[PDB]
Amino acid sequence: YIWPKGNNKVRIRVLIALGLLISAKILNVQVPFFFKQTIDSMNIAWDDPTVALPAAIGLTILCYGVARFGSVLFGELRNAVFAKVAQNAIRTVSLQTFQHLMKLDLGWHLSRQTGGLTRAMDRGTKGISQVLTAMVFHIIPISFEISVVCGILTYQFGASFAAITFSTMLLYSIFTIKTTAWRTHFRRDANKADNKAASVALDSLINFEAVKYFNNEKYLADKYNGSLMNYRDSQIKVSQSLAFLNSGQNLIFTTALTAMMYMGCTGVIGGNLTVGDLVLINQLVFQLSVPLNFLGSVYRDLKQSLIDMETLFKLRKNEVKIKNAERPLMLPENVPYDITFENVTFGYHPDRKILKNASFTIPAGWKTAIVGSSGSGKSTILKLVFRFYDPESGRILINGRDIKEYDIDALRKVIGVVPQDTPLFNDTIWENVKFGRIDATDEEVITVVEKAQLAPLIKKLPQGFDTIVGERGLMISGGEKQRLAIARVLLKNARIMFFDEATSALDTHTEQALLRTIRDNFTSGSRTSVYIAHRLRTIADADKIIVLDNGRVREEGKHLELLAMPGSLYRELWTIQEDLDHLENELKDQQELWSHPQ
Amino acid sequence: YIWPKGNNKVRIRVLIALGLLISAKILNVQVPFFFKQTIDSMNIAWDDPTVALPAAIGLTILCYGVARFGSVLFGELRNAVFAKVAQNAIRTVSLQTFQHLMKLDLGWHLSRQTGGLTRAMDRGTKGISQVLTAMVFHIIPISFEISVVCGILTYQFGASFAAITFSTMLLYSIFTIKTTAWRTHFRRDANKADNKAASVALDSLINFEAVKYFNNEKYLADKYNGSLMNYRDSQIKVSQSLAFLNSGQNLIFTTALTAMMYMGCTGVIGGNLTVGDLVLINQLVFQLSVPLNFLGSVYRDLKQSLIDMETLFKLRKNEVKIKNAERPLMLPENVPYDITFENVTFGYHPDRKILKNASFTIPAGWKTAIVGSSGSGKSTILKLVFRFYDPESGRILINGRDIKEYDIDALRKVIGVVPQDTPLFNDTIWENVKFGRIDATDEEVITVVEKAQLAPLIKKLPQGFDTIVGERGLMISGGEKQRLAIARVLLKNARIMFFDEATSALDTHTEQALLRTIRDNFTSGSRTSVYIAHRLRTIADADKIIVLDNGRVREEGKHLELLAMPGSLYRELWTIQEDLDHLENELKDQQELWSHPQ
Ligand SMILES: N[C@@H](CCC(=O)N[C@@H](CS)C(=O)NCC(=O)O)C(=O)O
Repeated sequence: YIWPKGNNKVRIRVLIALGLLISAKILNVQVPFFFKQTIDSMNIAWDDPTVALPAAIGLTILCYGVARFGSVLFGELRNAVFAKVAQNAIRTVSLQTFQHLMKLDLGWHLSRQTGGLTRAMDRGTKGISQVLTAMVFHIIPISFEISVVCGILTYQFGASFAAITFSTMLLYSIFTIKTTAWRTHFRRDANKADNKAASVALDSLINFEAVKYFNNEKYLADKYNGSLMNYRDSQIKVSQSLAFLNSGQNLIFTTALTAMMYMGCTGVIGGNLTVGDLVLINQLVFQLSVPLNFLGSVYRDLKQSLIDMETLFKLRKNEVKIKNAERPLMLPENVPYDITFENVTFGYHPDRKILKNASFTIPAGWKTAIVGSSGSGKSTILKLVFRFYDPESGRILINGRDIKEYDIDALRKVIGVVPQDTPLFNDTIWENVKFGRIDATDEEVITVVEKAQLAPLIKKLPQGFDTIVGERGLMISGGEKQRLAIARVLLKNARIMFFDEATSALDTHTEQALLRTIRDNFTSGSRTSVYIAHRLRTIADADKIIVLDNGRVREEGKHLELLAMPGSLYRELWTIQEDLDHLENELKDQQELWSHPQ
Repeated sequence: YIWPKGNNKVRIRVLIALGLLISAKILNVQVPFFFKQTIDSMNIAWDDPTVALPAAIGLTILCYGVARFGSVLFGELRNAVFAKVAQNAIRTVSLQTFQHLMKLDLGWHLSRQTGGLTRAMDRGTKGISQVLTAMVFHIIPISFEISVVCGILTYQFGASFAAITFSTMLLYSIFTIKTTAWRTHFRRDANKADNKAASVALDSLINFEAVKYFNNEKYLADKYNGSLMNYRDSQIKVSQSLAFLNSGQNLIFTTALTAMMYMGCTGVIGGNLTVGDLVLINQLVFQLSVPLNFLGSVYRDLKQSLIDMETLFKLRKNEVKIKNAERPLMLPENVPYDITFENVTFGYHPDRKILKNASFTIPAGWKTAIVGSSGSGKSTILKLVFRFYDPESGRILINGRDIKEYDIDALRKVIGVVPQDTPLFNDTIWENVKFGRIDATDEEVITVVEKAQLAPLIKKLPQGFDTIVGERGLMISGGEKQRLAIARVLLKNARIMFFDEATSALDTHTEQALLRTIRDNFTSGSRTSVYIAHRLRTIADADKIIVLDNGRVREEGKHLELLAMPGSLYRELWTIQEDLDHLENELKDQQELWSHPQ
């Protein structure tokens, strides 16, 4: 577990904290001596009431202060150092988890709830500032000080005292915890009712019409008042239990202290103890009560943080499935790449075979389209080319070589993707376009936004390039979004290009515009382009069309040749698809007639 | 004016805490006397060291305990009593806020963001338990004790002491706040960056594919590390400045205390002051340090909670626009209700009129339907009849009386609504059906669930009637929901009945089933039914059809007679509606073909 330190001088700082820790408590126990000695050093003659104060004691009362102040300053300095340790561990862990997170496989990321992960990794770091704080700011200081104090008690007043001091500390613990763990049975009940009343008031605000259309209002009001009164009663039991907790804690010390001052007064009669000795055993034992109040909030905290920190550790336990083998190839530099599928059988889970023994070629320089109705399996080409997944049977070759043997990072570099639904980042657009390639000159970025015909957006946008998009920002049209994606893939300048269903922008008028801006930028310039559509009309000018059916390659040719082929599937698809376009275009037209008055 | 006093004898409870407060600092200040007395009364002979302890002082050390414990015990009790005051005010405010909110008009409820209201009142109560605690648990107790201690000092030790005690108090405050206000610019910066890292890591996990489809990864890891180091470097400055604060605060009391032991020891030379008196001025002035360390978390809270208490109060400021006049009519008793529109002009925002000078009669007992294409203004009939809004020009009468003169509750009680989208409540269905009329017998609720043909749903449902429906529960189909809304209006048994676009259940077979269930329960039984439809096909059996266009009543008659009327608008609407239904029926057929892998 743990092990934030390995080979460095951060442990230098760690010793320093401990020195400042030890040396802050020494200065603390030293304070009451200076109070006792100063008391005794005044229990004398003074029949000349005009004498100045002996410096011999003037010094001793400075000592009091510069030991009182000394104790705190070294405790603060202990803290300020160790934070430079703590904040360092969190920064280092939060990154290595993130970094290892993306080295993880796609199948993994898809099962995992992204929020279950964002919490797990955040609440993972909280559980470190919870557990390193528990030790260094509380337990170790309270361990040393209690050790030292009972030590001195044995030594200077007798184990008679030390016995009851340490005993009281233990009684304090095994009352604080046995009460505190008990008293969560209220907060977990208070914020319960708080939520009950929270939900009643919310329905009553959303469904405002619904309560209006009926009687009620009063029904929901004293339904609220019901939940409100449950919560009042519950919070009342919290404030009350707290009183009991604080009174029980004080009664422990007050008697512990009171009974000792008795014990001290016998030693003043027995002549063994001075009068300062009374102040000493009082103020000595009292100085332990202060930090003892904190270490009662914890216990559960230490329980919850023990696991919440492991769950964050457990993440990096996860194994990487898709890795490049030993002696991995980079390979070809300046040739156009072709793609071939040899008997590829693949799906997610052996129950679902999606690609059933698929074989075909995607030649270099060409525009190849891959079409098929619902269930075809075109839906999984790119993912296999990008080795996101690996095929269960059969293999996939680029330029005669299996891509398994290629360097998995090298491969992915030459492939550009315009995805069906583009992601935006909570950032500037100018930072979203630049996402294509980081080292882009400002000039490159403008041209690419120009080439894509994204200009009208930034002009229409008041805050221009600096406008914030993302879920937490300004939302833009699908068209402007897909336009941005074209922009990105222009910057990346890949050799192989995928357009995975690029134009399911649910507006035909907008699809037209996008398909043109694409036919301008990606025309046969020794880029090998794969188009994956289900609207064949948008890929009719392809150099090769591969049509899949229930996971297997049925036909394979050009548009005009596939259409003319007797008994072709393409013609069935072209026909329904086209009959459909006329229909939903015709239906849109009539919705319009009914859309406005007459 | 949080008004802890009003008209009840809860102000008796209020005094007790204050009493418990007053009698708790007294028990506190006496503790150094009993410690002093015990010191002086032991500074004597004892030349017989076998004597038992004199009771005169055994009592003096008892007095110490039962004053130390008593002081706290009264402070705990002051708090547990006063919670029973605080918690009560929140409840009282939480209800009248809730109650008055529903007296507000639909337009108000529609503009205000509903979560903003839920935050406002949740954050509203925080600012009361914060300002009631700040007063009774801190400011007053520490003001009272400072006075008492400064009283004692001037009285028994001279203004010499009081001068520097009180000065230390001010020096303490007007440093802490002046420091704390400075040091907030770090937590407001740490959690700033923490949110930056938050969004980075989140974006890199949702758009995990995008970062994979591109270069980057490394780009995003050290975009995180930037924020991570922004946060680390920020969090240290939090710990560093905190150390300064606690050190700076400790310096203040340490010199103040030390300097007084000087000033005290000189009064021991002058024979004026005993040695216990050294303990006395120390511990008295020390016992003022304890609660002062908390009272530094405030000042800003006192500001933030002051406005968060004011915005929550600003709510009841809001004017109720739709209110009944003085001496409002209830009226007609056992007659069927009719509805008539006299020159009604209405819109939201006076510039954009929806209903333009509409006049028509909705005769009693009949089934009246109101149809029209978009812009018609049928879209706003119900809202006006329910006095949600009031017409700009013209009036609306039920049985000859302007509905403005009716008791707005009396009016709304006789109108039942089956809305286009029924709302669900987070509760059982049985409680959602019973919502129609609360005082319904359990049997009544059964007959209604039967009549509505809702029975099949509760049988199909796992936990039967007790099943939890709602957003944070189990969602049911539109058809089942509209089936439940029909149920509710049966329990209500209203005299006037509106079916606002009830069956735009985007599933036709389910529409047909519903219309049958409606036509069975609502047959002219001295109930006057108004249907607002846009598929005229569903209201052809009406007794009167009123057709609106661009806000004005164009034609008005029966189904067959309107159809036959030459140049009628109804035949035009009938025609578009007919073709439209025919198209989307054909389009349903064609999508199915492409929907399957054959
Ligand atoms: N001396 C106090 C510090 C009081 C204080 O201002 N604490 C900060 C920590 S930086 C805080 O967040 N207080 C609550 C707030 O101001 O919202 C303590 O350490 O217990």
